[PDB]
Amino acid sequence: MKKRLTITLSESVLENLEKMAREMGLSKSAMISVALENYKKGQE
Amino acid sequence: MKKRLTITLSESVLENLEKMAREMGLSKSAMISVALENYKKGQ
Amino acid sequence: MKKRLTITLSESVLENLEKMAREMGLSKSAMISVALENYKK
Amino acid sequence: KKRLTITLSESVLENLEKMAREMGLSKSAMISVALENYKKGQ
Amino acid sequence: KKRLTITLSESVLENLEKMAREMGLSKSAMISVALENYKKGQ
Amino acid sequence: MKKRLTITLSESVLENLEKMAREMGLSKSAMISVALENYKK
Amino acid sequence: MKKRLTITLSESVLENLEKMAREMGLSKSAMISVALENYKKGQE
Amino acid sequence: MKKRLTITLSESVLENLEKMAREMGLSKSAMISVALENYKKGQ
Amino acid sequence: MKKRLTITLSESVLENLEKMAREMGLSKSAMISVALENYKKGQEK
Amino acid sequence: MKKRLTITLSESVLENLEKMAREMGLSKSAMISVALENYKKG
Amino acid sequence: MKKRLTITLSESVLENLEKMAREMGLSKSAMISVALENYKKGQE
Amino acid sequence: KKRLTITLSESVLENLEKMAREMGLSKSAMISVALENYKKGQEK
Amino acid sequence: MKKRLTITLSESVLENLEKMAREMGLSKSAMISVALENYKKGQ
Amino acid sequence: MKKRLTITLSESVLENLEKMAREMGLSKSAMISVALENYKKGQE
Amino acid sequence: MKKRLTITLSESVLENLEKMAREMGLSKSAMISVALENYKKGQEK
Amino acid sequence: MKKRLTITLSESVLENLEKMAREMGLSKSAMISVALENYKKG
Amino acid sequence: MKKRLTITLSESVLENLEKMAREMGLSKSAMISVALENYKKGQE
Amino acid sequence: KKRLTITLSESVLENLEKMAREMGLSKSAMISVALENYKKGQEK
Amino acid sequence: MKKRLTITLSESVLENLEKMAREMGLSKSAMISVALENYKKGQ
Amino acid sequence: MKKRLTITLSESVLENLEKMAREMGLSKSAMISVALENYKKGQE
DNA sequence: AACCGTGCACTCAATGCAA
DNA sequence: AGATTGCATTGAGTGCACGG
DNA sequence: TAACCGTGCACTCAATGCAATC
DNA sequence: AGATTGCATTGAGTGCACGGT
DNA sequence: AGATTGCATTGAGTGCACGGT
DNA sequence: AACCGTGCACTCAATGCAA
DNA sequence: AGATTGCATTGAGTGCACGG
DNA sequence: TAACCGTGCACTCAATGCAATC
DNA sequence: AGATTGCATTGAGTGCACGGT
DNA sequence: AGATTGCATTGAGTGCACGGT
Repeated sequence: MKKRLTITLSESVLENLEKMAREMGLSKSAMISVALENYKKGQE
Repeated sequence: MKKRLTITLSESVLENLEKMAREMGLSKSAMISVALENYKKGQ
Repeated sequence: MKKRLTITLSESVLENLEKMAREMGLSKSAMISVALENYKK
Repeated sequence: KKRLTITLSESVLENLEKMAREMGLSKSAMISVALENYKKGQ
Repeated sequence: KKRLTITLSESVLENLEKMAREMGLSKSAMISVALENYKKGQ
Repeated sequence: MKKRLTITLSESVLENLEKMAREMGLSKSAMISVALENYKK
Repeated sequence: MKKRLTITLSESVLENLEKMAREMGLSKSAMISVALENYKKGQE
Repeated sequence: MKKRLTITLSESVLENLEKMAREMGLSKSAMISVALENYKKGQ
Repeated sequence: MKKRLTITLSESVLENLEKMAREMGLSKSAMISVALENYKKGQEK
Repeated sequence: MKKRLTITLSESVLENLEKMAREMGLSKSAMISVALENYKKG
Repeated sequence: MKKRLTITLSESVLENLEKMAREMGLSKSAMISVALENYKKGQE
Repeated sequence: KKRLTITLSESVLENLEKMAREMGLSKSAMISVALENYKKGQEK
Repeated sequence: MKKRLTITLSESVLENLEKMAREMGLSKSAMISVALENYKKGQ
Repeated sequence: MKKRLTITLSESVLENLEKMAREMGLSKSAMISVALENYKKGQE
Repeated sequence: MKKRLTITLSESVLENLEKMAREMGLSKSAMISVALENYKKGQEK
Repeated sequence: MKKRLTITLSESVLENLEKMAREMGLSKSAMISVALENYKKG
Repeated sequence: MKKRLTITLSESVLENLEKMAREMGLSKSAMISVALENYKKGQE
Repeated sequence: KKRLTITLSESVLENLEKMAREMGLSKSAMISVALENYKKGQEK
Repeated sequence: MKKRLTITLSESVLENLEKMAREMGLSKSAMISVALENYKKGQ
Repeated sequence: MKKRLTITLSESVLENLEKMAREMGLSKSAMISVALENYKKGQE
């Protein structure tokens, strides 16, 4: 299914994330997943 | 700062993350951070 | 541009909503948006 | 009957009013429907 | 918004209120839905 | 016993209704009844 | 599909039909179809 | 009285009617009338 | 076409006929036809 | 009393009547009277 | 199985027969059977 | 003393023979009897 | 066997017999057979 | 002067006649007259 | 485990490093790791 | 000036670094400086 | 393909070489190639 | 007059030979030249 | 061929040569080859 | 008393030397002194 | 097409007569 | 002294099967 | 025999097809 | 869109009464 | 017998109940 | 694991000398 | 009266390949 | 040579797993 | 139902400075 | 920047806009 994990981010990055999530209407977890997916997509 | 937080991900994503991080010699957190900054640049 | 609007839902639905959104890591607005788009079949 | 205010992309919104109008439903109803219905898909 | 009054067997009626209640819809809405939906079956 | 009730429908729907009933040789009440029963799937 | 036809009934029968239809929420045509179907069903 | 009126039926029903009437040596109208009275008796 | 024939009935019968047909909204001929079908079918197979 | 009347029957029923009458040894009029009486009690 | 036979009757009886048959809408043969049958039921 | 021919159900016939034999009468007589009796019954 | 035998009767009776026999369309012999069987049945 | 007549009967009937005659102490002729008288009186 | 090593950098470089890492919210080591991967991959296949 | 600093690298990257350095005939520190500079302009 | 060769340098030059290599973080071999290459670009 | 051995890209090597041949110098000399020039360039 | 030949120079010049050659780590011969090629290139 | 020295050059270089010497009307020795002088003055 | 009306034929029932 | 029977006559009781 | 039955003369109204309007 | 009805046709439903059997 | 509506209330959506067909 | 440092070996470049 | 050359000496310029 | 590099001693804080509450 | 966070662990990220080449 | 709500209106369903997180 799906699991959980704990991380650490620079206040700046957290801030920005918090920002991006809020604006895209996503949870922090979501946003991250999206970024991840998108990041990888653009890697191969 | 250096803030902490906990997230929830799809095994798939998680595993891929695990993979990407391992490959680039980065921690999960770092890999996330890159992705993020990266994502933001290029939106 | 992004328009705002006020609506009313049965406590029942609201909750559901609240729940679905929570699970899919979506905001209530997003959740609705999604359901809407999806719903057009 | 709980109230709440949301935000939608004009595109979505218009589509909504459209759908609602066609099915002769209020926007709130239309939503309630879509929501309950989505509950049955993915 | 046209108005009209109808007649239903208690069984049907109750079922209705039920359905409406569950889907958080007015009876009129519930009906509108069923009607539009039926339009898509037989 | 047979209960009565008053409702409101968009001119659009009403007409449709009126039409469907007419075609199936049903009264507006019957038509609804039908759609209702049927609709519970 | 379905066709049309013209008939003649005794005022009494018409009356009653009109009555039965009204009460069952059917058109005269419907009612008749029902009666027919039902009648036949109970014939074989 | 002896009132007239026009109805609409499904080819199937119609044809069956045609059949039932023909069999019982009755006109469509009559066959209808029977059916009706019959139906009413037994509801 | 439609075959015709003439018969005789006890007033009693006749009257009943008149009545039965009247009630079911059928002609005497029809009424007779039904009765007959009905009769046979009830002594059918 | 005992009156007379003229009717019309479809060849099919007529013949059938003819048969029936002949088999039970009755007149067509009698045959019909029977049928009618019987029908009545049916 | 239906069988046949020839008999003799006194004009009077024959006549009466013809008469009763006529009135009751029966064949002479039928009339006789009725009579016979009814006669039989006679006892017991 | 007129003659005539009739048709009867084997059953009927059968019983006729029976009755006749029993009463020591001819079938013709037997019948006559039946008829006469039948008739007598339809009076005051 | 249809045995035969001869008897004697009161003119009165004979006549009556002739009468009844003629009325019921039976031979004197049969008329008699009838009466006899008849008389017997009632013991 | 008290008329004679010759007849024919079924052995059975005859038989029974002689029976009833013997038992009643009546001649065959008498027995018959009785029965006839009796038969008649009834009928009336 | 995680291998360690020490290096030397022109203040210029160093500073930029400090900056780049700071901005992307990564450690100097990470920053370096990325740069390297990035570098190679861009001179990859 | 020109300062020093201690870092940590995953065997995989390290070895890779080692290779790269050797191939281009540079020191690991140089190799890294290059990579960094390059990265910057990327 | 990478090839090898042995050369001779004046202590002075050798030293300087060693020095420039050191400062620029290059191998002597690399340093030389740079030099060579750069030297070449020299004309035109 | 110290000696030492190096490694060069065939390309580099190749051009070295070329330049040397052209300038009538040994590869060692050639290089010396290059180095010295390289250096001179990194001054005031 | 690495042809050989003998020349005569100003003590002054010779010394300078010795100098430059020693500075650039080249043989007098090579030093000379350099200068020559060099002089030529500028026509 | 105006020093002598013996050297070696690549046929090509020599060749060109004789060339330039001939054209400039200078002895090989002279030509060389010129080039050297020239080379130096430049460098400075 | 399924019964009925009747003439051709035959044998026994239905009675008158008398030793 | 009616009743049993053989001798004699012909009408009753039915089959059969062609026409209606 | 006298009483039913079979039909041809005679007439209305039922039994339906059509189709412009609602 | 089925349902109402007037226009139009002819066959169904019976009365009646001379011949027939 | 249900359907159609104007009066009326409160959270378009329904209850009520006098006329209609 | 891919370059570098050097001793064993060889031939020609790099010069001094002088007829 | 520098310059061409043969005669002589040994350090420059490189290969090769075992150890680091 | 003199200048870099490789590491072991030493310490903080990042990088995550857990899980009672919201 | 994921998201917040305090409790708890240890490995990641660097400073520093003696030997080495 | 969006979300949460009390004020306000009219045909529960929405618009508005001052505070919150």
